[PDB]
Amino acid sequence: TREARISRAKRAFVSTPSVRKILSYMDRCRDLSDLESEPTCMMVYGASGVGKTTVIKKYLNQAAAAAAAGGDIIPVLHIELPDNAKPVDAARELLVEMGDPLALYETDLARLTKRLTELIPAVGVKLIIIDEFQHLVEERSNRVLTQVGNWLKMILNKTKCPIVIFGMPYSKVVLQANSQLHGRFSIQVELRPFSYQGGRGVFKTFLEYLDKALPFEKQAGLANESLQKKLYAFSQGNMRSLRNLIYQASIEAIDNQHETITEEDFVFASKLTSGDKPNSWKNPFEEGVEVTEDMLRPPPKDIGWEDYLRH
Amino acid sequence: TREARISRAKRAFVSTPSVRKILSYMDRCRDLSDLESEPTCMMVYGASGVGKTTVIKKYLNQAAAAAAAGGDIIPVLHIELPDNAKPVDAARELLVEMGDPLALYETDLARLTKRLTELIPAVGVKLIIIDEFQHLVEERSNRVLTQVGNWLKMILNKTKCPIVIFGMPYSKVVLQANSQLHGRFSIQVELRPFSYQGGRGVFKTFLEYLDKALPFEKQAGLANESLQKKLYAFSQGNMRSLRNLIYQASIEAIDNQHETITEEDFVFASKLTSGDKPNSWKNPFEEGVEVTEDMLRPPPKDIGWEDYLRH
Amino acid sequence: TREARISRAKRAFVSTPSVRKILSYMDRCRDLSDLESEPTCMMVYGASGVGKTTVIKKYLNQAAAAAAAGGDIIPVLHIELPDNAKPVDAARELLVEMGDPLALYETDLARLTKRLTELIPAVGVKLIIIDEFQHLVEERSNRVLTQVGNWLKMILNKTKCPIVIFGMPYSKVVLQANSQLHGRFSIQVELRPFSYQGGRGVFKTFLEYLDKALPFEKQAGLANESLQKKLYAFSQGNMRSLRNLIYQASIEAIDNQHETITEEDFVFASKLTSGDKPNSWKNPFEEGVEVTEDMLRPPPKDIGWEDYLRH
Amino acid sequence: TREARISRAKRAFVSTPSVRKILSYMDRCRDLSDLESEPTCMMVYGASGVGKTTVIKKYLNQAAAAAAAGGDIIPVLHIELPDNAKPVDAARELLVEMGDPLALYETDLARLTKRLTELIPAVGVKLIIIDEFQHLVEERSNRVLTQVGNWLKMILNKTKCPIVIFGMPYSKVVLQANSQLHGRFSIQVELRPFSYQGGRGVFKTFLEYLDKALPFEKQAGLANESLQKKLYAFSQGNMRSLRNLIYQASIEAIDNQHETITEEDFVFASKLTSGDKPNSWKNPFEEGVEVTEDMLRPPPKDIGWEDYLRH
Ligand SMILES: Nc1ncnc2c1ncn2[C@@H]1O[C@H](COP(=O)(O)OP(=O)(O)OP(=O)(O)O)[C@@H](O)[C@H]1O
Ligand SMILES: Nc1ncnc2c1ncn2[C@@H]1O[C@H](COP(=O)(O)OP(=O)(O)OP(=O)(O)O)[C@@H](O)[C@H]1O
Ligand SMILES: Nc1ncnc2c1ncn2[C@@H]1O[C@H](COP(=O)(O)OP(=O)(O)OP(=O)(O)O)[C@@H](O)[C@H]1O
Ligand SMILES: Nc1ncnc2c1ncn2[C@@H]1O[C@H](COP(=O)(O)OP(=O)(O)OP(=O)(O)O)[C@@H](O)[C@H]1O
Repeated sequence: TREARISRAKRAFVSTPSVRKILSYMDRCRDLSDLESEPTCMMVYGASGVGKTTVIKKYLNQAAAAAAAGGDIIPVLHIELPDNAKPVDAARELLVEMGDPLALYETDLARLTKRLTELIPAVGVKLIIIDEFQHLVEERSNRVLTQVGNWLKMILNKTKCPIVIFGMPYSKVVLQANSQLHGRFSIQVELRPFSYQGGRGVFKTFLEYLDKALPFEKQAGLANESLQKKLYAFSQGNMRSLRNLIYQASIEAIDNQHETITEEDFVFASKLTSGDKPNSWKNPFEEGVEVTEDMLRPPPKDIGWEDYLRH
Repeated sequence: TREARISRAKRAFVSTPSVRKILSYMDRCRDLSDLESEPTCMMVYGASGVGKTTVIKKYLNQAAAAAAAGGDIIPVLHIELPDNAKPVDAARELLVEMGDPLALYETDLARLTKRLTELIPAVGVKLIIIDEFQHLVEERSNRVLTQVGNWLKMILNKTKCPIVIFGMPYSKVVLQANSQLHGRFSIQVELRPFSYQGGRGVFKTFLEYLDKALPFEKQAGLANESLQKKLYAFSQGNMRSLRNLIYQASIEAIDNQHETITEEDFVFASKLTSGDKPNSWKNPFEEGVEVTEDMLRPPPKDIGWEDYLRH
Repeated sequence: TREARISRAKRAFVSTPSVRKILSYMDRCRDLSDLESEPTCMMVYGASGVGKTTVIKKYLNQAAAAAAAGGDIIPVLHIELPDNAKPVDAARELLVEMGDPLALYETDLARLTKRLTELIPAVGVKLIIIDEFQHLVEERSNRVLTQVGNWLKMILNKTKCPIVIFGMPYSKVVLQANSQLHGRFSIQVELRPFSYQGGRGVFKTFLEYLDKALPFEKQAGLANESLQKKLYAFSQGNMRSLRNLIYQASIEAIDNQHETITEEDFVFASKLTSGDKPNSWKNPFEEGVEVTEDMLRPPPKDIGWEDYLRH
Repeated sequence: TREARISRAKRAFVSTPSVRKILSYMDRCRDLSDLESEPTCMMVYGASGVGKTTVIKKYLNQAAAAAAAGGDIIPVLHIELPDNAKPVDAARELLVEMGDPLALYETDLARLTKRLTELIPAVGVKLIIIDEFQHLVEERSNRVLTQVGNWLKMILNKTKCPIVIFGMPYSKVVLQANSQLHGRFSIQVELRPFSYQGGRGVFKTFLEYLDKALPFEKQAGLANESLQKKLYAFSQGNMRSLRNLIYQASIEAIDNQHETITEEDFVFASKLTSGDKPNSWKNPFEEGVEVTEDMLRPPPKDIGWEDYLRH
């Protein structure tokens, strides 16, 4: 098995230009906010499985590895909002995250704000990052709760720490609720999936950078004339499912004697990870499924919005 | 009576290839998830009485017998979700299950998440398995609650422990609620009942492996030309009712002098366990009921879905 | 009695060349229509009791037995139009027939067309067959309603599924109503009854194939020099009455000790099934009725048209 | 069989100059209407089976293939009016056609006009095309309903989108009902069938372009001195029946060993598709039928008007 090759095949990262555009903007946000005056407050979108958490873990690596190895400073922070977040609920988890506090046996929402606003200059927080903004909409109706939104405006105007919010593409109507939240968050971006399969894409260079990143030491055989056809036939532009199927083929090749990912084990990888796909999506690998041109069609605009049509 | 023969007739297990396919996939999931990076998160389906609980008890036997006899490690865990599960309700029972905690006199849902995420690396949990996913749909309407779903995504992204969910076939629309839950659960399988009676089935080999597994030391007389006809006439493909009727015949044969299951006591076993069957299902054993070809017809696709049509 | 012999005497089928000509044309229509472009849309005629329903049940046997035993595909469909069919009335019964829908508590005729045109590629309908086209003419006048005709053109041009219409010979003036229906239905055939008695007919071979098909294991005595004379004297060319009288003799022979259909029990069969015949038709079997040559005269052209003269 | 040759023999298109005259006029109508001021509103006629639907599918190919592959724009639209169209009935189907709406559970005819007039600039409709205008006349009487006509004038004057109406030649009296509809539709054309067989016709070049379009790789033998005689004897000028008989011969030649359509299999094609023809039409192919000069007579003016004489 040689589990080093397995973990080294799973932990692989390809920097598409949108990702480095993002990380450049967050360093821009980090040492552009001067902690004297009003911050910049970027907002990042992206659908399910487009690489968001990988982006922020890249960011806390390249921004906080040496400063977390040096001492208890914690300049950048990483937060997910729990579902249907009460303002005291999000505030207390954001508080027990940073520092070494006890911090949550009292739930009073004024005095823990006191403790968090005295601690946010005490350890020297350079940036606060929130992962999951779509948790503030109701399940069965599309009312949105902005107790946490006005609380986040309060902690923004209290201490001038920059905030970078990630979230689903349907989570922006929450920002359409509070207009002061809408104006305070100026930079919204678009981390949409891979666009086309027609040729000379960013998809190409991503694919062959992943190919040299793979643990097989000669060639992976991928990013070819017909392979990206069935690859884009399998995953829409969907980064998580593409990488998942690729990893599930790579483990199958390293289970036995195999020199590269080839045409006997990539099929069984299509057999496993075909579960999340819809019924009208077509299964292209086993016996005779040639792929029409309409099925490599680019992803629509409401690609991170199908959590929202039904209600 | 000789109760050893009774318990040894009840506890009998036949490994059909779908079961070993499952258990191979869960060892694949166990030492494929590296506990560094993102897990694999299999999902298992199956209707009522298709052998699910027997599969997981086989699994905790073959995976945790020696490690539970060695010390307090508890690498694999077994959980059922209680009905209409609150997120704190499922979390506290999942917490009192593992370790030796007190764990449930406080119901605060942030600090018990704290305790569970510090304990899930402390004892070294290799796998968490949930039995009953269909308990998250409402009785009278088909609203589904995904407080527990977003909480399970939270505990998935917090600590990278693999999760194997079992459940009813109509319970997958719950996974259709949250698209991030849908994408995070890639491997969905199909544990459907026995398909046909026409000949050269998996049903055959299952039947005669059960026949050699029976406590009668010469031959059970089953898996014959006409016996599987009335067997598939009694149980649809339904593993629980087939095994139940077989056990109820075996006890009747060992109650008195009988050398094998035969044509006087298998009838009284059809007399007892005919209660759960529908009205239009035909009762084939007593006096003259010859079985038409249409009544050995394979089970439909909505065979684990008749909890769902009426509302 | 031995009811196997009774059902095996009733369910007997003789393939005259017009029937196999038909079934060849409907397989021609099935895999000639490519479901990309414009279909072929055969029309079949035939008077009362000429074997139409038996032909289509033969067809769904030989075309859909294995595919209906395999799963829920339903490639070929079987429809009768109810009398004075409203377009929503025919559409809703054609809808509840295929698939497993609820489908008829709403009667809106635009949204059920929506459901039927999304379902006709969803299950993969290869062919739609309609039995009763003569139900679209008014009783007391010969106005014909073509709401259903233009609706059938609409569903024909919407999805390109081939349609095979059966019906009475006077039902073709309905197709003379809409000229686009007239041009879209190109292949009209003629399933007329048996032509003559005079010798070397198709009637001969049909008769002795029925004779070997009968449950009597030596000879039926039929298709002889004088027996087909009184047979064609009884039934005009009328398949239903000929087969009905033959079956009513065969049951009378198997009621008691009889070795073949003979000249004591075939008479009582003429006594029973002489009711539907006209007054000027002559009753030839009992005491002395020798049959003239003019009474074996071939059937006229308006043999499926006597529902139409009076108004 | 080689189904590629079958579909490639069915999908063949010959551009007679009237068709390219039409398509030139609809591009003229598309980018002559400026969407600022009053549109041009062409009207197209033609009898049954003269190639209308093929013309518009050619048009949406050559006008909307790349723009439908690019994104959700849908510049040109394709509509058939259902039979006896209510204004809300035609409006709701024209609405669910374009865009991705729900659109038809409310039938209120003022608010769906609101939605359609805000959506017709939202997606950027360049052209609306209606197939079936003859559905607005009553069956049994020649009253015509112009609720849909005044509604179409309303949507024409509301947003200035050009409209191209196809329809039967007897459907123009509907346009004679509303004089404002009559004046708003200026360009009416004449897509009549093929005129003569006497020599040097457009029929000639059409016939040999179809001959080189056929799947037989040497010569089809057609468009000769005597073959177009019996061809025009079979089909009047009728494009659908001519192409249908030609296709039914081509399949018969490719069923067995045959090198071209010849004089044994073209006859059986005349045997099949002779059903839609009238009684006084003469059947010319089998044994000795030489064709008089009067039977190649040009089609009359009321050739798309025989749906209209009887009432
Ligand atoms: N740049 C990249 N190069 C290689 N693999 C990547 C890259 N980005 C993402 N992936 C893969 O995609 C998978 C999904 O990552 P991630 O969870 O960050 O997406 P996401 O949009 O955050 O999904 P979710 O929002 O549901 O958490 C990861 O397992 C990772 O291996
Ligand atoms: N492989 C097998 N060999 C022999 N017997 C089996 C096998 N699988 C299941 N059974 C029998 O079927 C019965 C039902 O088992 P089980 O409860 O696991 O099914 P289930 O689908 O989990 O039902 P439920 O979901 O309602 O608990 C058991 O009593 C067991 O004896
Ligand atoms: N080929 C055949 N061989 C033997 N019997 C036949 C054959 N065709 C028809 N019959 C007999 O004729 C009887 C009438 O059949 P059927 O109802 O199909 O005729 P039909 O024209 O459809 O009458 P209707 O239109 O009134 O239903 C059947 O009971 C059947 O037994
Ligand atoms: N230019 C052409 N070249 C070759 N074949 C053609 C051409 N035009 C039409 N056809 C053939 O004629 C047949 C009838 O086409 P179409 O339905 O468009 O006529 P139509 O007048 O629209 O009939 P309807 O109005 O009843 O739909 C088609 O199957 C097509 O194959």
